[PDB]
Amino acid sequence: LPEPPRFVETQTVKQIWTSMRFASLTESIAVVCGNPGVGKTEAAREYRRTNNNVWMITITPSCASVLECLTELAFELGMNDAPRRKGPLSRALRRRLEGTQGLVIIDEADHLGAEVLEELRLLQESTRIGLVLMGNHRVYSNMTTVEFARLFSRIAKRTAINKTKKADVKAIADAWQINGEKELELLQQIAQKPGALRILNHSLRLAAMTAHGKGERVNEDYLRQAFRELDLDVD
Amino acid sequence: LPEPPRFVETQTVKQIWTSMRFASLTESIAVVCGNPGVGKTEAAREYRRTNNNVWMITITPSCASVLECLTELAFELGMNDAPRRKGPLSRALRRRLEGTQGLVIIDEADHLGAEVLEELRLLQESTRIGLVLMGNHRVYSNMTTVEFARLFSRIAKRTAINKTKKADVKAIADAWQINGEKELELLQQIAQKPGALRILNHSLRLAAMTAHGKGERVNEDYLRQAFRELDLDVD
Ligand SMILES: Nc1ncnc2c1ncn2[C@@H]1O[C@H](COP(=O)(O)OP(=O)(O)O)[C@@H](O)[C@H]1O
Ligand SMILES: Nc1ncnc2c1ncn2[C@@H]1O[C@H](COP(=O)(O)OP(=O)(O)O)[C@@H](O)[C@H]1O
Repeated sequence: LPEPPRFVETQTVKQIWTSMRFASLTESIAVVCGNPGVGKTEAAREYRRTNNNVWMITITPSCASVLECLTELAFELGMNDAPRRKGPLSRALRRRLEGTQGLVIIDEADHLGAEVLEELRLLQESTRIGLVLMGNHRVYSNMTTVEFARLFSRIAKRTAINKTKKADVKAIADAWQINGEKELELLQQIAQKPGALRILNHSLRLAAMTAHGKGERVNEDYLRQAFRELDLDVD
Repeated sequence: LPEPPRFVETQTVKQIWTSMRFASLTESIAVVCGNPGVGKTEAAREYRRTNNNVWMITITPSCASVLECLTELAFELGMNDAPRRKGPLSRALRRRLEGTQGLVIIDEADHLGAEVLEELRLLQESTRIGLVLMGNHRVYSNMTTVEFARLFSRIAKRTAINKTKKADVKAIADAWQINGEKELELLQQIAQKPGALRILNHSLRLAAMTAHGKGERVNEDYLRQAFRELDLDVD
């Protein structure tokens, strides 16, 4: 019956915003390597939503080249007049973004070739801007160890988040107006299982839509009815 | 009138034989980087002349590839039936030289590409043998720094010889039967100028052929007559 919150600031969100603003204002490269289902994509989306001079793209294996990634960057910077070449595209990206004190955000940096990430680091080094990587722990694990070693000298900042926190899901429950202590422990048990923010928000929206359709309050019984579903331990 | 010595053991020769036998019996890679005119080529030739299970090739820019270098190696190992391919040539070189406890000697390793020296180090690592490099100081200076870094872990031994020694030219003068103290100082002055063994042996053979043609002994005057030639300080 109250509003379902689309987002809440957490301890992990306040950490990743600190590292984000650090990589931007420092104008240096930071890696966010950690297991997904923790919210780094939506946190970076929230940062780009709240703050200007911030740019965030995604990288697919269908867009794993240098040219496709720079085309994504040209679409993100607001330039539909991107040349199909690699050279003058790169120099136009260098022209547009110089002096902006901007921030480039890279999601799924584990799908990168060495030439692609090398062109991105030489780009940001020739632009005096900040670069932020996302993905699993393989993003850092592809570097330990000699081809990204100068990049390992440029990579100074990383905040690695494997699993969530107690105050993390506590602030989430505060956003969703949850005060049951057994409910708190059950949400922590949800946070124990992987895909934590995903499975958590699934269970929360199931319980919320159930409590609105039945006209009631989300209780621990609606949490068991939601979390008992989704077939997580089914092989 | 006595015999002109083709070779003498020196302190530098005893050092480079120690490093040579070390790289061979250790079955690991050693670098000899230093300015030429010091005798490393003739010392390695002397080592191969005195000792069995020892192989020494040269590398030209006309033979700077992997295939040409392995063809040189196949000629050096006594196999005229070398295939023109790169694969079965390399495996035949691996077959012939395994269990031999041999020594490969490389002259002018400064002309090497990374693929060539990488194939040589993977060869010797797949053969359990010793590899010895020669050349100027650029041989080590091409590594400081990430592509030969694992090779920098395999390169443990190096003896760098820039200039000669006092006992060096003293033993040379003892081979050439020289007992003048001013003659000793003048030979040291020859050793000060670069191309030391080359210019030294040039001056020695000029003085020796002069003393045989005039029927006399090599004196300090024949040393001035030889060393005053060769036009070293002429631009
Ligand atoms: N503050 C928040 N409150 C609730 N859910 C969040 C919050 N931030 C992120 N999420 C959740 O994170 C999920 C996506 O992030 P995630 O899959 O962890 O990204 P990545 O796959 O890059 O690690 C979304 O389903 C979203 O519900
Ligand atoms: N023991 C020795 N006595 C006299 N001369 C020597 C001796 N060893 C080497 N040399 C001289 O070294 C010269 C060639 O070696 P060098 O040019 O220094 O090889 P590199 O060019 O590989 O450094 C020859 O001219 C030879 O006269």
